[PDB]
Amino acid sequence: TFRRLWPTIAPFKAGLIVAGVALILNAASDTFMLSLLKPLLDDGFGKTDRSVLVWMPLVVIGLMILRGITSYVSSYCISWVSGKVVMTMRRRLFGHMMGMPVSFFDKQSTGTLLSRITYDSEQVASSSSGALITVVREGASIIGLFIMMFYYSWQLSIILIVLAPIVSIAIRVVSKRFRNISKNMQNTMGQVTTSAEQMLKGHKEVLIFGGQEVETKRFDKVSNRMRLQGMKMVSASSISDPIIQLIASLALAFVLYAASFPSVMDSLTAGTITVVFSSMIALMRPLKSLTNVNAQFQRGMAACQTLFTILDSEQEKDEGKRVIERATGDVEFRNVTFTYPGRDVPALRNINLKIPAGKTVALVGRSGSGKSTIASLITRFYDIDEGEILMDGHDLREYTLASLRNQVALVSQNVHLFNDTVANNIAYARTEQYSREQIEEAARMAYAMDFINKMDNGLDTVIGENGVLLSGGQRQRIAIARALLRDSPILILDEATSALDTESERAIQAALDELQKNRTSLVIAHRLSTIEKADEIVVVEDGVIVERGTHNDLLEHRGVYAQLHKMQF
Amino acid sequence: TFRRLWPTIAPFKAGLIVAGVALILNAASDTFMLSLLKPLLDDGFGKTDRSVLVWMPLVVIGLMILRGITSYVSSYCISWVSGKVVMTMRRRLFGHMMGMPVSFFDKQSTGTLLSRITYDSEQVASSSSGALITVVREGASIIGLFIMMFYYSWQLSIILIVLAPIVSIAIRVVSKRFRNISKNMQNTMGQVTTSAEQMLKGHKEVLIFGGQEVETKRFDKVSNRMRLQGMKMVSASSISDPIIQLIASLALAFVLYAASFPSVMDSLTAGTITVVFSSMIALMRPLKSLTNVNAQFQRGMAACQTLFTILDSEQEKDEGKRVIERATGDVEFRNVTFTYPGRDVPALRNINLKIPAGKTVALVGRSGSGKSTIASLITRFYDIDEGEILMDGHDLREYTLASLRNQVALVSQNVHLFNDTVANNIAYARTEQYSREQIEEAARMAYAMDFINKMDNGLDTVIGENGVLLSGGQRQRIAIARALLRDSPILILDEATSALDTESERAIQAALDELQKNRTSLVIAHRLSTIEKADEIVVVEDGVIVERGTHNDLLEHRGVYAQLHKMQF
Repeated sequence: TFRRLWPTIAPFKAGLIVAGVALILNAASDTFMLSLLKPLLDDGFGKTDRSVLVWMPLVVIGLMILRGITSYVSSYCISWVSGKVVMTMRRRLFGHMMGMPVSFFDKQSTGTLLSRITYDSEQVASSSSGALITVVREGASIIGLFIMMFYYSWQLSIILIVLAPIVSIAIRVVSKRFRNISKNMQNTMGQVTTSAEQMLKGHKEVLIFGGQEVETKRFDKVSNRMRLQGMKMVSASSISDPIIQLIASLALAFVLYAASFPSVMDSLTAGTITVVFSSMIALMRPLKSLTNVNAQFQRGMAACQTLFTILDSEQEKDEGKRVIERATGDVEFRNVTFTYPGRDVPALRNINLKIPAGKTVALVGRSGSGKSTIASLITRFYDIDEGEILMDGHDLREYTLASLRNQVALVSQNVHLFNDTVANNIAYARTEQYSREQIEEAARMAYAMDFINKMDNGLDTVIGENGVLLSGGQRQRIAIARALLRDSPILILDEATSALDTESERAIQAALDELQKNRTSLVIAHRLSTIEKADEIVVVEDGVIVERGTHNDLLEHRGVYAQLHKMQF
Repeated sequence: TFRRLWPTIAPFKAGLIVAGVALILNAASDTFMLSLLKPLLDDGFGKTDRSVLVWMPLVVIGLMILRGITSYVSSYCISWVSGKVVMTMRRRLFGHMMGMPVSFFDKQSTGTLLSRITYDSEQVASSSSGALITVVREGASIIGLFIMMFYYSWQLSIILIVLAPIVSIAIRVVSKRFRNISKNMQNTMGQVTTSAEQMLKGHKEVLIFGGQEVETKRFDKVSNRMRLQGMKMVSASSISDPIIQLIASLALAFVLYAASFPSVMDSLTAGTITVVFSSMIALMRPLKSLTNVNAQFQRGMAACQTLFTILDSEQEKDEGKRVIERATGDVEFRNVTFTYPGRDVPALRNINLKIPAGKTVALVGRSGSGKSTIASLITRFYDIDEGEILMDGHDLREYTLASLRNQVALVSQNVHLFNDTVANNIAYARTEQYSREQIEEAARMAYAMDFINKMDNGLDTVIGENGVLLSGGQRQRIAIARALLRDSPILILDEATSALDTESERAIQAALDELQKNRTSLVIAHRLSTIEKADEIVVVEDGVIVERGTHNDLLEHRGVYAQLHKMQF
């Protein structure tokens, strides 16, 4: 249909001209081999010219080195072009895929994304280069054959060509006329077998009514109506093939007769008949493959219309200019209404919260709807529907995304750990600034240097999966080290519940205390010590704030807090 | 394997001789046709203009008809044999499956009994006769072609059949040597695409940590590693075909070289090289199809062991000689316990019953397990386990089958009506002894003559399936007409279902009443129309009958039957 793919191809066309010059020579080295059938039967055994029988082997090996070399120059130089319009347009998606909104990667697409940069990105050039191999090779074999047919004997070529569609249409009308009769009599047999199906259902009355002789004599007339009709299908179906063969071979009598009696013909001498009759046996194969070209240039371009919807899609909204470097202040909510895309229930309904300068606040609860989403609203993973979150006196939508995202931390158990060294995993996208001394000192400050010591090299060993496959405590404390070294002002402590082994909960808890010793903290938690030591607690139950006060006043008014402490304790 | 099918084929062996004489002549006319290539190319065009060219076209249609009328004689006289060893074998199963017990027919095989007569009995002769028209037609063309090979220049034939297996084994070892490299580099591709898969997981940490340019300068070094390994499969998997073609054409070079010898080139003329070379391309297909003569003979004989177990399973137990003409007496039970075959839980517990002469007994209950079982074992559809049943002073085991089953009369709504006329559906298996006037009078005595008079003929019209498609109300009174006409002394009335229809329930109740002025009648009844007038009432409780009394005593003692009236009402 459309070709917007051709600006990608147009840097690399010097591999396509070589694959269309050294591919025609794969078709003119086959119609130059069939023309050797003329001297072999003419100047060869019939005469006493032995010398034509000695150079003919040397032009048979010599014409399949040329058919074995241009089948390698045209399959490699078309793999360099169909390998660099698969490579270029696969790294164009992955410069736009890491800029698309999280909502697309939420539940809209999970694992079919690899099916757009491994499988649906290969069929755009493994089935659209099958519309240039078939057109050029089997579109120049046919011209060579139609030249070799007309140079040798123009008189017989017209006779043979004219008889070609008549045989096909006669065969087609005969086949239709017999499959109609076959379908009719198959329907008749299907009508007959119903009574034989029914005869086995009366077994509960055949025995008690005393008659098996009636039901074994009345089956002698159903089976005899299933043989005299059952033998007629092969009597009316095996007659069609002799008719087809006789119709086909009546024309081969006319081809021989036309080359017999007129003296306008018989310019043929025993090699000019083998080279024209056996050429077009090898012309039927470059006639069934050329007609299936547009069945392949509609799959190799239907898969390009799929990849043009992943691309040119709406990216992150960057309608902001305000830049914040060090967010020292308060974060508050105002009239914030938000629900998840693709869902109906509202999660956020006019929520008013305030985070003071450096004091921690705990959003505890067992609701499972309201605690996890507010980290997304803060980090602007999901944009707010209606309302405003005032971050240091300004809305987040006024702020640029890169400046806003740098002021936050996401310490959690479920971190994904990259395939790089310690100097790169704790210093992601800051390695050109951060020296290794402050990196290793922050690693000691995270109380996880002991696990780095028990390693292959230590501070420059690979970490991520396909490598060492570390445990969750090392992942949590390396996330602690990352957020400690980056020194973010605002911290969303997830504090995920897991196994707390002796002298493993101690190191994790000490690292947590050292991290939250300073700085503002909105902590989601199920930990009793962080519940009691929090300055102000906030409980959200199904999007409803039951109270906003201290833990002692939340002990005085029960509500849901003590009922939560039933399972906390 | 063990062909016991042969005695059903041996009287029809005269069709397998015509189909083995008129099938050889379909393979000696594909050999007598290629031998025309020698007078056409040598004695035809090369010598003169009109020598052999006017005599050949009257042969190429002469051979065609001698092949179109031996593809109809050998395809009809084998289907007279493969359609008469199916018919003899199909109606031998239906002289054995109509005398074999109900233990086959209760859910062991329900719809698969049709696919042992219709489809499975066809594959014993549609796939065992396809292993004879292959071993004879394409086992006589090969012997035919190997005469043309050796009458026409045997030296070239010897040096060509020497050369063929070397080419075959060289092609095989080359294909293996390249498929090893292909699968190894496919695994090498799999590792790289796993490493490419492991990148899109950390989107939630790509955005927040500020690193997007790292993931666009790391995917560049993954895509090049995924392109230089994607070029190499096309580079290394496209060397196999030129090597195969060059190895193949070196043999043709050797043949054309050895044709230059003065010993070989003595009997090779303008002809005699086309017929030898082009008959081998017509010899690969009969050599190929021959190998599958034992992959089809053991498909059409392995389906002759499926239906031979139907022919070998156990039939009726007829170990008995006692007979009775008309059972005028009692039927009594002796603590008989019986469970259905294929089950462990006893469907019927210990039951003790007494049936008087000319009185009604009722097996009333809503349990649905035990009342119909007693009717089955009484008519001896299933043989009993624990004890004996004395019918007229003798056990049922002592009695023969047709003596006992001619004394019962099953009456229900689920009667199956044969597709033969009503004239004989009221006198089934006894239409000769009874004349038409008795059938007419018994039709009026069953109060069903009025609906017969509404029909197209009356006495001799089609009444079963696929005709007028009768209702269950007509089926009830035609069953009463049947059970009144045969005049059985024991009436197992099942009472059908309670569907009162004005002036249909009246006729049904009148026929049901008039049937039972006389004769011993064990009835099963979920309806109250017979219980209040019953002489003796027994009531089954789950699986055991514990209350065997009168109506007034069963009104005095509640038990179960009183509550059965309570939620019956």
